[PDB]
Amino acid sequence: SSDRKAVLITGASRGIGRATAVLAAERGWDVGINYARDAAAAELTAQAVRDAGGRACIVAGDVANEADVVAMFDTVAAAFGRLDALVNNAGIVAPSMPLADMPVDRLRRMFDTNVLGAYLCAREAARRLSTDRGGRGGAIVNVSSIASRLGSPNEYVDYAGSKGAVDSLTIGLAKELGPHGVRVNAVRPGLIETRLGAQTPLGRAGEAQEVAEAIVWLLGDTASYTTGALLDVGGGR
Amino acid sequence: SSDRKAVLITGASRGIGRATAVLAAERGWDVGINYARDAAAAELTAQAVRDAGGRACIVAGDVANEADVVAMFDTVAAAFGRLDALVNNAGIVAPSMPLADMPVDRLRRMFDTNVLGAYLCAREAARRLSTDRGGRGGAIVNVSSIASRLGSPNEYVDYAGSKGAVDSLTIGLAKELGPHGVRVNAVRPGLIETRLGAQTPLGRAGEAQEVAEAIVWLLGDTASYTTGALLDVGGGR
Amino acid sequence: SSDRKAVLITGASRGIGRATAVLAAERGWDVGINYARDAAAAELTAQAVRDAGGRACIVAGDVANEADVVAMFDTVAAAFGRLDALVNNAGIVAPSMPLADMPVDRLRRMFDTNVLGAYLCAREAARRLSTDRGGRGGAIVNVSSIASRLGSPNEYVDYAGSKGAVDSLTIGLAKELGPHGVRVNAVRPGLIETRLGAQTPLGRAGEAQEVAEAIVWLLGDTASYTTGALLDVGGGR
Amino acid sequence: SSDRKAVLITGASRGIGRATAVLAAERGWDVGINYARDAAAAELTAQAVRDAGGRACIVAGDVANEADVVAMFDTVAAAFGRLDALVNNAGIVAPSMPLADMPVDRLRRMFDTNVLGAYLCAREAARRLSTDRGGRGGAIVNVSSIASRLGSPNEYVDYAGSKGAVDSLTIGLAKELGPHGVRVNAVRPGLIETRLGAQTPLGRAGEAQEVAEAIVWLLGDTASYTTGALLDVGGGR
Repeated sequence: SSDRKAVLITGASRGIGRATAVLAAERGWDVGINYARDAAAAELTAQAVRDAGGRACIVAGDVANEADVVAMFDTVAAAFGRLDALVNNAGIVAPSMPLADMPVDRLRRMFDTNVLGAYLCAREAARRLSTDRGGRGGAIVNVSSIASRLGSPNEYVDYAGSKGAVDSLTIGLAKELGPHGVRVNAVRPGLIETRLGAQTPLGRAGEAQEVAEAIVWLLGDTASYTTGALLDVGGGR
Repeated sequence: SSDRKAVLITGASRGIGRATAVLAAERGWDVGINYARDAAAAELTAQAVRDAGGRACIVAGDVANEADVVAMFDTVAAAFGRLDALVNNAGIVAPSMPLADMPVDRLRRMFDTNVLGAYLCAREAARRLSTDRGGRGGAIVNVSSIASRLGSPNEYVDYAGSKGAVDSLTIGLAKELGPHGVRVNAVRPGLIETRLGAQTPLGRAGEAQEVAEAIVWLLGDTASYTTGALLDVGGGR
Repeated sequence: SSDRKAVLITGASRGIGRATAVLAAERGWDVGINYARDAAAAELTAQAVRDAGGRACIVAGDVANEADVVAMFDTVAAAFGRLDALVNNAGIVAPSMPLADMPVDRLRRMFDTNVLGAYLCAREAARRLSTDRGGRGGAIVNVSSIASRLGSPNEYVDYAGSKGAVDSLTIGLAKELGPHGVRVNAVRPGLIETRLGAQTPLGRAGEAQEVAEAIVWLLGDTASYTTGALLDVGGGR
Repeated sequence: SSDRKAVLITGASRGIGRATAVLAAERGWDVGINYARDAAAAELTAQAVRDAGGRACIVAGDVANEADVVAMFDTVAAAFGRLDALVNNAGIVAPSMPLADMPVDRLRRMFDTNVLGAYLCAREAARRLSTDRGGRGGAIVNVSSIASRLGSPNEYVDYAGSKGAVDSLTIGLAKELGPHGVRVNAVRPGLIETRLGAQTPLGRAGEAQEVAEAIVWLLGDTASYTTGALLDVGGGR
């Protein structure tokens, strides 16, 4: 017996993912903490979840790999006996450069992680949360970026495109899953601390917590008529 | 002495405005309740604010009239000894028709209320909340509509344009006021109860409360890196 | 007898309006040249239309004034015996400043010209071009601005809002008038010559002619499935 | 010796690609016609190019395969002795269904073709057209879809995302390549003939030619200040 809802967060070992995990716990959720390689960081996130009063379940996996994604969801469901939500947050680290200089391996990693991975995880949430497929309803939040509308020229135009895909996914899947009890929204963070931040209207980089607040709001019941939204959290940029 | 912040809400006698007033009170705010003509409804909103634990100040005025707007803000400041926020919500009621059939008096009322009025109130908030003009910082939320992106053809294409102006105001003023301690966001409600609602992905019209939740979130401190956002609350449409 | 189509252009005495008039003439149109005060400049535009092979009809009027707008359209129809199109281009000149400093008279002029005026002219085109109201079909192009998405903070946030209204008008009216043989699109020019221009990706301000090209394309038959579009002409900004 | 510019069009064997090839030829271009499998259809497009007065070069290749993309560009350059433009148009055919039912192989094909392929081809155009990398400048047009903003729920939400990526690519790459003499734009076609078309404001599906007109305009010199644009060609939807 537990009246806490369960959220699976991808890329939850650091940054926005970690803050979201901890905040969701403070707000009454149990949390599946997915990570790719940094298991020690994931365990620190889990301890922070537990300290905040939540159950935590750590789960390794490549979001681009179908078998890993099915196992991730299966694992969280095993642990908590339920699944109520997904936060799509996994990303990659890549160097700043123009498209012309980017090698194909980097492009593939960017799209496989940010596009295919977000689709596979959203697909699994669709299968498991939709009321027409046996689920109890729920919410998905996709983490996008202001890069989707700004383009990250000379830096990460591939990342920019990947988040454009996430924005479009959000709009379409919200429509698709609305009749089946599942809301789908996105946050579009700007510059978030881990000197451009200083050039934004609020005059600073954002804190991961500040993005987490937006995520956890969109996951909760007070957001009940909010689906298909794209919520910029970028300091006015 | 009061640690409650003060928000002036325009068109607060009914609907989204009323729900926002009541919810803001439940969440620790005192509320200036502006109305155009329906004083009895405004007084009912005030009683609901007071019942929720807030101070309420009722204030009549045409948002399109500069003298009324200055008096509205002056009045709330008198009552509470402070101003922390504005919700731009005042609107008009107009019949459904194509642009070709709309009389000029209706067009003028639509734009004077939804465009000029929103600008005059935002201007006053800018004068009074900005840290560079003696204020303590704060937040503005503009109530827009999904009509800004859908166009309300054969119904209210003038209303649609007015909310397009509000979306653009939001973006620009967020940038303009960010360095001066003031966040500016908008909610874009869809169909909100006072049979199209049934054709939205969530399969129903929204409740005013559901929009109020989004407004009050954007007004509060957990939205601290969120400015310039346009937050759809339209059930997936 | 004339196989040339007729376009009424508002604010056609200078800049984008003038270039559009001249280019439309080069491309086979006759042109109504509306102006507010600068009759000498309008006459120079007319001579350029005539030199390019078109008939020209000069017509004074405030687009914000219903009687002037009805007379403008009546006049062009008298001159050419037909009306096929409208370019909504009239604007105002205003100084750069934050909203907080703008006087109410400036705000009113901005909105009356850019919002009410665009609606009254679009309304008249709707009445006269729509096939269900006796017209032969046609096209409307609204001149908006990239300011609608950028916000012109600390400069012209009122102008920004006005063009946000124009973008929304475009979307809605396109839907509304599609079944009645009338396409409606907008161009969103960036910095256009009459040192920010130097900071755009193409590294310069645009020429009025360059915007005129986009306008005249959207007016012509090769744009036959293009309606509701918002066409940025801003050098990548 | 030839004063005709050269454009490489991906997926040029049928539909929008074919119409663009033929129209570009009518308007003074030589054309590289890329195809994946349907060589007979590509040859028919080539004959239509030649009949219109252009040189044609047919070139097989998977846009998702780096070696094929480099060979495609190398081949066109060999044939014509120059490269001036790219139209990114290659796509896949997939059945209509909700995301939950889509198999992973279909998702991969969609993204590899519409996202990775568009990036690899755009990357090659960046390498070859940019003035800072030895090229003579030029233009890229990406073929997107109104699906990027509508989401294609219950049909092709993966395709929708892929075109969201293309829209973001367009914005970013326009900024990135503006200083190096290359414009980058997108067309977003709606329903285009190869009963939803009947429900659009213009009351019909569009013709491939109608999209080709928009593409060829964006490729030409009269579009000289137009870059980063997203040009809807969807009948008002």
